[PDB]
Amino acid sequence: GPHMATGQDRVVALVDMDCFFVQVEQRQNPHLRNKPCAVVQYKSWKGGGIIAVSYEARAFGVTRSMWADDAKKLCPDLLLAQVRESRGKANLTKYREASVEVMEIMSRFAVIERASIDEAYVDLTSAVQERLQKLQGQPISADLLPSTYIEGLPQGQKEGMRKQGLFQWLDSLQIDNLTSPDLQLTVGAVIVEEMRAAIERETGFQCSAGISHNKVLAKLACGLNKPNRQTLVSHGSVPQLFSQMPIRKIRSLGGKLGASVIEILGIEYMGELTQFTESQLQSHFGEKNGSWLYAMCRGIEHDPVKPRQLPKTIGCSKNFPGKTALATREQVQWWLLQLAQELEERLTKDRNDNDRVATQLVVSIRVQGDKRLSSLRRCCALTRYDAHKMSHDAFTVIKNCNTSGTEWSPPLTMLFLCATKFSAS
DNA sequence: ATTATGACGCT
Ligand SMILES: [Mn+2]
Ligand SMILES: [Mn+2]
Repeated sequence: GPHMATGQDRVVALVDMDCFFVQVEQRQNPHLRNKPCAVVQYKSWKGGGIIAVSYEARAFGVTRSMWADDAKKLCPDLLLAQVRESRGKANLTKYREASVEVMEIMSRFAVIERASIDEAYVDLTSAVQERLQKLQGQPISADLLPSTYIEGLPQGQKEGMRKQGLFQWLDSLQIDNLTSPDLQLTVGAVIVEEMRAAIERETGFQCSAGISHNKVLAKLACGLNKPNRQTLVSHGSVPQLFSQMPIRKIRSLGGKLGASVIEILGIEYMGELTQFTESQLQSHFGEKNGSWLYAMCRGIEHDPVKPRQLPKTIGCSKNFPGKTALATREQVQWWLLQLAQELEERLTKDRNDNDRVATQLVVSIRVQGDKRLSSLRRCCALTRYDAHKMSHDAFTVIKNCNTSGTEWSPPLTMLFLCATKFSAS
């Protein structure tokens, strides 16, 4: 009872830009704003592959990983913006720079963990304590939370429901106890409203956010009310929320492990996990996953918000699917040089912006007909930022997968070059 | 033939 810690020590938010690549292109091209539109890579094969979809387009059924020509069959008015192409490949530079704008704003409020190009986690515990002291017992007004949903409320028109739920939550709030977890989440959400307002002011970009006591719940909350809304998931709301949450919806259970949880244990929803002892879960899924599942199904996760705004690796990848697979020495050399040239550009920019050099070069390839996504992965030294040297070294390091007797066999369906092992410069 | 990345765990 008194000693069963409930993992309410922290306030953690997950901020995620709504259809990020689409918004970047819509800021740049006003003709796309408030339209069904999507961002694509390439244009020859089936119109190109969609990697980002506006909410207007989603309402027609357009999804990521779908061909533009098929999307156009669901949504004939769909507008398309194309990723930049450089040295024969997709170049995501515009979005990395837009991402950095956003990250730098978020960093003004608290320490952030860049979790992907369009989303970051925030540790708000210190910010909330400071702010709670600043109120000096003053109660929290609904006006401070204009886009916040309280998950699980109301109990017992869309905006009408939102406001009822918020009213229930705020009426039930104990503003004098500077140590109540629910008060702390609430103040955290006020700060997140401010962060999202500053992001929109200063970039034009809208985002959603989740506010809870840990990373997994913050992330799950962020998705409950998209777009341009934020959702507070309290400790108390976990039992009902999880009672019908499919296991696959939780971060890291979306794949094979989640499928084996479902199959082995004979269950469907996160909440069912509570009925198993910790040892039972560790037995089925190993000691780490077992402890983690035993606490997660109760709303408790201890993974910290890492103070890391910048990517830990810088990578360059191109698939050569179908009949485009690389089959000669000349071909493999030229594409390794194109990849190495983009990598050199990004690395030099990184060294100047962020005072660090990479020291290790990772070369990965896929060969045709190989089941694996990485047919091979080998590392060598990365000593100077020179594309000719990096491409030569990647060759040097992969060339003994050629089984020919100036040809290349098995032909390569993927090249990948990744700079890693960063050291302060 | 949806692709381009990137974190992290296992061994
Ligand atoms: Mn997003
Ligand atoms: Mn998405």
